[PDB]
Amino acid sequence: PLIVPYNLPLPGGVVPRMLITILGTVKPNANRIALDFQRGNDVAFHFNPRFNENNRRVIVCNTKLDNNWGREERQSVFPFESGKPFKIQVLVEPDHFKVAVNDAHLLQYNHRVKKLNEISKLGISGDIDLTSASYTMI
Ligand SMILES: OC[C@H]1O[C@@H](O[C@H]2[C@H](O)[C@@H](O)[C@H](O)O[C@@H]2CO)[C@H](O)[C@@H](O)[C@H]1O
Repeated sequence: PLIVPYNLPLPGGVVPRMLITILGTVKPNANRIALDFQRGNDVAFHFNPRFNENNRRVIVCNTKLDNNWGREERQSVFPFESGKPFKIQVLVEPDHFKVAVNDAHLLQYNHRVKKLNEISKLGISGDIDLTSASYTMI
C-alpha cells in the first residue's frame, strides 16, 4: 500500500482526456476521504466524502483560492461504504471534472481554475488504505 496522506505529481498539470484512478479500501467506521487537485497552494478541485455530517453521508466539492473556500457543491448520492474497496476515476473533460466510483457515474464539477496545465499535484487523504494512484491518457 501507499502512505496516506499521499501526493501524486501530475507532470505538466492536467488536460482533457487525462484519467486519474485511485484504488483503495475505506477503513472501518470512516469519517472522511479527500482528493485535493492543487495548483500550487490553490485547490482547483476538492472532492470530500463525509461519512457523518449531521448523521448524513454527503460528498462535498469545492475550490480554494488564495486560502479561501468557494461555494460548495454537494452530492447526496454516496457510493462509499466503510470497510469496502473502491475505485475513484476522475476524468478531465473540457469543461468539468467527471467522477465515477466503482464504474458508476457520480458527479461532474465545472472548472473554476482555468490553467489546467498548472494543476500539478493530487493529494489523497482520509480514512482509507490506499492501494494505488495513477493516471493515463485516454
Ligand atoms: O468547502 C470544503 C471545505 O469545507 C470545510 O468545512 C466547511 C463546512 O463544509 C461548512 O458547512 C461550514 O459552514 O464551514 C466549514 C469551513 O469552511 C472543511 O473544513 C474543509 O476541509 C473543506 O472540506
